[PDB]
Amino acid sequence: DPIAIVGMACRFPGGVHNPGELWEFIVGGGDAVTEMPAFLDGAADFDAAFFGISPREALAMDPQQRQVLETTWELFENAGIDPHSLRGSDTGVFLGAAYQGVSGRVAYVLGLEGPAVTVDTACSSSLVALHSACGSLRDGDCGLAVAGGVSVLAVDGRCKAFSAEADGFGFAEGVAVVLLQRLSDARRAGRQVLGVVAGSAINQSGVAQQRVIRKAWARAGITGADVAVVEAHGTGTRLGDPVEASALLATYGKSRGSSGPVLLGSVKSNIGHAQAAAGVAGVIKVVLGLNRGLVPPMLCRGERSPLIEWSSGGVELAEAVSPWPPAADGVRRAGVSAFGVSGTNAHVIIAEPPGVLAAANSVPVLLSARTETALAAQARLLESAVDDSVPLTALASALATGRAHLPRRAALLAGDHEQLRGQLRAVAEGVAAPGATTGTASAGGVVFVFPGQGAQWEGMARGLLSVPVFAESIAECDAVLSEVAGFSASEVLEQRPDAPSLERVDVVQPVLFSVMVSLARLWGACGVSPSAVIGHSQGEIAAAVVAGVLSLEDGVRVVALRAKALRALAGKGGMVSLAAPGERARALIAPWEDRISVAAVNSPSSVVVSGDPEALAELVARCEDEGVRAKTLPVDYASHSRHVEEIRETILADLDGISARRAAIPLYSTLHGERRDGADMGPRYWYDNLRSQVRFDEAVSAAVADGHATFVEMSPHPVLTAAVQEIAADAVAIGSLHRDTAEEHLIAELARAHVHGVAVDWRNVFPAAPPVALPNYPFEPQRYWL
Amino acid sequence: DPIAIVGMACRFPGGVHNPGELWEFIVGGGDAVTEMPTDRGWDLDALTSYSRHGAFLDGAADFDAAFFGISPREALAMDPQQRQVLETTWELFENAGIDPHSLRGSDTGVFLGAAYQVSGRVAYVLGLEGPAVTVDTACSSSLVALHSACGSLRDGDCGLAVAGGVSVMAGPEVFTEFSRQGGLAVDGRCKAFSAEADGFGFAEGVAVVLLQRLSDARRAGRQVLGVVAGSAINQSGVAQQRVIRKAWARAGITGADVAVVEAHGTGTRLGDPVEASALLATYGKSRGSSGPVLLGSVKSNIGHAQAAAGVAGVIKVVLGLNRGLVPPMLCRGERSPLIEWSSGGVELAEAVSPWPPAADGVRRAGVSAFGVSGTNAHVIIAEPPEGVLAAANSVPVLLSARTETALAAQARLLESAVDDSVPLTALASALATGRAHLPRRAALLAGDHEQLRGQLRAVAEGVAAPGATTGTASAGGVVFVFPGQGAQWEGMARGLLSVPVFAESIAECDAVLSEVAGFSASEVLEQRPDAPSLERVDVVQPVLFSVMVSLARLWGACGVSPSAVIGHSQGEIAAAVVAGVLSLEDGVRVVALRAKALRALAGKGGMVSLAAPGERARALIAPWEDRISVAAVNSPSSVVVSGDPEALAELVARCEDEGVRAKTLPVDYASHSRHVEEIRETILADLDGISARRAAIPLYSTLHGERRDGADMGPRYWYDNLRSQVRFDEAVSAAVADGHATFVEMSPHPVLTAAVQEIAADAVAIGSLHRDTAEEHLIAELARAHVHGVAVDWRNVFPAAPPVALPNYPFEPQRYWL
Repeated sequence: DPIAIVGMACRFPGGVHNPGELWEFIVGGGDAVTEMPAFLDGAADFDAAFFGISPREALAMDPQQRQVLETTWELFENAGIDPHSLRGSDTGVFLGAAYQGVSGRVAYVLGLEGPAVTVDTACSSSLVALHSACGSLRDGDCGLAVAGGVSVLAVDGRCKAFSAEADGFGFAEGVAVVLLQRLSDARRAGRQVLGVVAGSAINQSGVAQQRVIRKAWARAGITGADVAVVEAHGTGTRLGDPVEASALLATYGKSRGSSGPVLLGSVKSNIGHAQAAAGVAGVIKVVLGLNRGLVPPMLCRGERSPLIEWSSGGVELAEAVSPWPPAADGVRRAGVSAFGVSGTNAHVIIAEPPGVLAAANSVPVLLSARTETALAAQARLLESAVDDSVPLTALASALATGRAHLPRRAALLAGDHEQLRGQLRAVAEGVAAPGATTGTASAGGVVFVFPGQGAQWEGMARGLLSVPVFAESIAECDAVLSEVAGFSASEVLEQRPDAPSLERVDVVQPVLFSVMVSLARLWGACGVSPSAVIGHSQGEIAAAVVAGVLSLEDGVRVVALRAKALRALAGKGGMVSLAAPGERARALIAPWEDRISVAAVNSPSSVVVSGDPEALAELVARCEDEGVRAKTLPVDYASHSRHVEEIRETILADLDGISARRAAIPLYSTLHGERRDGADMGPRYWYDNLRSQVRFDEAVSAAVADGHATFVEMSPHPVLTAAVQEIAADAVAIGSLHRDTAEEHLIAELARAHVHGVAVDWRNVFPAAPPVALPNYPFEPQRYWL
Repeated sequence: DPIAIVGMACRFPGGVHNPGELWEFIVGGGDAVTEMPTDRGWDLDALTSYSRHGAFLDGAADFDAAFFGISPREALAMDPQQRQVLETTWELFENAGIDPHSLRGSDTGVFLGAAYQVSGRVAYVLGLEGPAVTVDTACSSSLVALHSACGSLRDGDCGLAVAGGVSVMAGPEVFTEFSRQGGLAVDGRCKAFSAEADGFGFAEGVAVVLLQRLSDARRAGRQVLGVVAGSAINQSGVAQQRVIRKAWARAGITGADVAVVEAHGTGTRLGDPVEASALLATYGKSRGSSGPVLLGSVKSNIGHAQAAAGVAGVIKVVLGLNRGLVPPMLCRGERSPLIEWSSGGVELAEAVSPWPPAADGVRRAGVSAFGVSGTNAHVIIAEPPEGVLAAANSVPVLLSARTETALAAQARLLESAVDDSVPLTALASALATGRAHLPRRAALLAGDHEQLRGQLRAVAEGVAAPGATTGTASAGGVVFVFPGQGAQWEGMARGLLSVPVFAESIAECDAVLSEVAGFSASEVLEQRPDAPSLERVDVVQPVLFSVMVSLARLWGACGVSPSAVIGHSQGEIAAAVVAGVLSLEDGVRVVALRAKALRALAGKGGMVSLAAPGERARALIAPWEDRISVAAVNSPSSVVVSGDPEALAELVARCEDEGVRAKTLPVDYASHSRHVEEIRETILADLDGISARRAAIPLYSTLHGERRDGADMGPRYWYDNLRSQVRFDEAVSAAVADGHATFVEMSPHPVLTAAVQEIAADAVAIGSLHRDTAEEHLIAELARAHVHGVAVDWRNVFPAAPPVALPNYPFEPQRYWL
């Protein structure tokens, strides 16, 4: 069960911020040595806040810790792993370092509960850490290990590797880490396999170098013609480079035949002798090469060292890029060597590696930082890699499934690349733009709102009927709604030609239910289950089911039989919307105190009266005189009025046999402006809910009174999001569908709930994508140095 | 069916403002003749008249046009005659003890006499729908006006008549005209039957009497002051003898049946002997053992009241008849010797004497009045033939007025006006039933005479005093609030138990409450030793219900019936029956059985009052969203929450931290909370069978904060009232939304009167009883309801009283003169 590389990250002098930037800094770039403060730019720069570290503790912190800390985050961004997801995993940390003025705090700061080791590199070298990393894994001592090293004599400062003027090494600062994982686990988690650690060996002189080298091969199973390249320890010292050359010559440079001579390189020629980082660096250099199918070159100076016996077989330097030939078995391979001054030697063999965003047309691409400064910087860093090789699903799935979700968040909804450059450019300056919502994460539960009539439209949620979770419940309604009413909800919703009309109350209302409880199930799917439900008129029967109070068989019987018994009030009644408080409301209908009821108080600015048609006409006439906005509603029945008393006897007889039962979830009854247990919500409740007033902003006030501050509305159109904001200023209201934008509004609202801190299961929203290259977090750098 | 005089009023010079004041004036022998007034803008210099004298009304110019709804521009256009009759026709109704307001749209006639120096205007201003006649240019007499009045009433052409006459010499042209004709006295005195009789002197005056068929005046319990036994008119002494003999002829008497004669007595040289001669020929003859007839002309005292003289003289004889004393003349010199005094028995009435009855026992008299027209008239005036409140120990004496000014004036008046002599039930009953209740009102509660003077003197300066409500009347009906828990005290309403209306409902309650609960509400209320204890929930509530229905039937009897009801928790059961929804028997069954059921929550919960809005208390109890319910919203600053006790103590601790006055109610059960769901299936089983019915009165439900037709208030309602919130200040503000502004509360101690005012700052809340001042409080509040425009049936409050002398409304004078 091979060990798979699945991430890489690195930092080296001369401005090498990532594995990608090291390759373009090698092929044709890089001699990063010069004077004092090869040195890391901003090695004292650390983002203490980002990790939760005090300024007092961060200069009490070895810059080696700090720099590993950031670039281990980088590693995780690069493997597409949410660091937060790893808190409390069995995740090894294997690093190497030595005093100059450690895995324990990295594994702490990051909440990792795997083994943390810090191999002393004054003794060993970075390849020992990888050797141990790979041992944990195949032993089961963990399920994902970080492996690398960090570091905070030739007189020109340069390592002249395998060159006649090699006269001592130049010592460089640097970080270099990779992320590892048993292969069958890597693809089971759908990970980018960048390559395999085929074989590894360590021991403790030219004979020893040969033995560890044939030792490696023994564990990989390979021979030395099966490798094409060697990343050598090449430190540039007078007798050092002869020894290793001899021992590659004895080893790689024989038994090749049809396979041509091995190519020799030491990255230290380019970056310097990264002490505790140069080993894994050496690995990173190799890995970049295996995927490009190219031999990384070396920076050669002067001629070959004459102290070396190049004639003795096939091993010559790699000065310029070249194609990487596979081994006879078609696996491109390399070998990496590193030798501590202690006497520790190691050689390792790197072998090449073997919902329904449907329904809408935009895609939510998500960003998140810990400070608005960095969100704006993340926002610029993302014009960068938009357009060809990268679709938008692929890109967006990377940013939602791979990134940790931080405080200040941002969701750009796009359906083409060019539109999305503009949105990110906008957030680059805190400027608004279409599809571009910025926000700030706020934990806590979510309250699901179930409005009543007034939302509906012909063809609502027709797009969702192809979404397997939405259709599945629309099917379950169907079975009973045909049972009580001899029609299905899918008829009406597919708009079948012979389907009953949404103009009928006893049709539209059950159609609304099924849409409403299925949007609930749909949001469940996308990872969002409610912590409390607020119903509105008929809405409450949907609430009653989401909250467990009634079976869906019973909840159908109710909105059906009650809306069918409701037909008798059609053509005799009406309703009227008023923008005035409920106080001024009952002032204004006082002249027609009979005939006209107050049917619902929705918010300090919204009231619905219901009653007799002529009386409503004289009422609105008054309203316009007294200059208050009013609006006759498109109904011909006065719901929540003396009119309903007519059907009380029958309602109670049709609903007889229902089973109300204790609410699985807090339900705030709008009959009562108050949480009611649920076991009493039987026949008489559905009478008394229809006859009496909907105390909406009483329950929204009761819930808000209890800390709830996130509401999500299961409605084909947003009708009470305005109301909730008017009750609770500081609340946040989300709807689902929307006549005009049908399903596009929905994924947008999904994005927007996330942005405010709702926990969305993006892992099921998005299909499986190819990998894509996203920049790293822009750390805010405050310099700590003593 | 005889014609009864039921009221009198007059207004004569020399400060005679009422009847009794004239009778004081002549017995002291006043002579109301003065010099002639210059404030009327007369060319007195040129003036021409030889008599520089006369008898003029003090401030004839004055008038309270406000009080009658007449504009200051109309008032100056109003003949003073018409004003002075209006003010005095008001007084007449006051004296008669008749609410003028109640006579609008009545067939009440006006028969008046006057001449240029009017009955239909007085009729119009007062809303009188009877005959109106003005006996034209009173060249006959105010007695022709009376003669026609008595004729209508005989003819069934009306059922109350006003008769009399008014005189105000705006100009001196009747001093010029009779100065030519030579028939004026130079000193302005009418020296009647006197040797010095040298002509007459003219007089200003208003005089009126209120006439009613005796059968009716008695079936209206009026003060019969005297009777018009007969009258006659026609066209010389031989004339005067006919009109006299015919007056007796429809009176059914002879002249000895009469003891007194009020004569025309103008004091003219020619006139006196003619009438003396005719009276010698009539009442002088055929007396025997009856003694001579006694002769007066009131013009001796007040002058020739012209259009007003005819009934002036009738008032004088009515004064004497009821005092049983012959009024005196003012005599001057010795008898006219042009008068054959020798010819039989007529002597002058020189001073008071006992008034003798006729053979048949009836004092009588005769009044003459002869016009210059030649229209003569002679009338015969016969003397006339033949619960609650207990439970308190004060009595409400009311006052009312058109302006604040008047009400202070009315208070001064009334303080002297009637004390020590006469019971305050007699006085409070005459100020309550006998007057037009006006806008600016004031009730004064008192149980002794010297307190009533103190209160009375207090409102005379608009300062405060114990027992003394003032206010301002506000039209419209009344909502009956019915509170519940908290009210009760021990012995509550023991006083009213003997009040026969109140006692009858408690006996009604008793019947069924004993039938379903094994105890009488009376038991507990009589404080019997056997009685179950008011500490129990299943007793305190039925018993409170009974006190609540009864308080309401009592207010019914006192006149006051609810326009709309508002119960509170259990209070809604009382309102249910008061409003028609439930029979009294089902209402008891509901309050009995619910409170029995509520017993298994006793000792498991508690409730707690917070001085804070509902939205605050919702937030405050947030940490205990369970175990604690909001049980009541009573006002923008009063909530009651109920639930688990421990939960509440922690909440009480929370409120102490945030400076939010709270308080743990004397209750050990947590109603209108999750706690009740325990007994729901039992309530619904117990109450099954009761019978809701469309409310006969509008019921605002506290469950719903809104009016509910009431036919769906069967068992389920009585669970959901108990389990769910009490939305009081919702229901109140719904009724306030519907124009109500007066709430009176059928409770044993005022509890929600304070809420009600919080909800509506301008509303008015009345309570019934009060621990401390039990039945005393109810009368004080029944007055207080009246002060604010509530319509009380005072006639049934007060028992049957003797008449009383109440001062006249103090009209507030503007002068109007051209």
